[PDB]
Amino acid sequence: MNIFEMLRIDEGLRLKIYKDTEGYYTIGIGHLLTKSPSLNASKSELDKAIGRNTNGVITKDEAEKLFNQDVDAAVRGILRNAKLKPVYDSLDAVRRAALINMVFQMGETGVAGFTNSLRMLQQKRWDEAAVNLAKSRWYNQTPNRAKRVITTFRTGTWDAYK
Ligand SMILES: [Cl-]
Ligand SMILES: [Cl-]
Repeated sequence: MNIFEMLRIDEGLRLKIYKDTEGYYTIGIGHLLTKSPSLNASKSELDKAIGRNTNGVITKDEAEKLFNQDVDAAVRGILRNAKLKPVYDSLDAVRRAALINMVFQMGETGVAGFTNSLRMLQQKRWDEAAVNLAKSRWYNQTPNRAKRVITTFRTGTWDAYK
């Protein structure tokens, strides 16, 4: 198991524009297009992201290409962020993947705000961090995915994904 496989399970794959859990226009493997309520605006963002007149449909390779860019972006975002970098650096390989998952979902800013949880993780207080992580909108809105990520941090294994 690795970050790509992990996120592919969490986000799924859709080749046609769809609305995510929040009602936002998305495509491929969790690639957010726009938060705007306009389908056309999303089709325009899509064409701009792909480099062609897509007409709201993309191929598998194209979806995969957006995914590679998005994962790379998340990692680089973490490394550039003063609040995240130190945590990331303190973690083992598996938990690093859990941190990347959250950033991919909520954006670096979003995650940077789980101040207390971040400190617990850095301290290696696994059980406490899992408890703190659960008291959040994130957990309440996407409980199954959140549970998978939290188990990952708590155990340091890929058990929730097997
Ligand atoms: Cl893009
Ligand atoms: Cl869920």
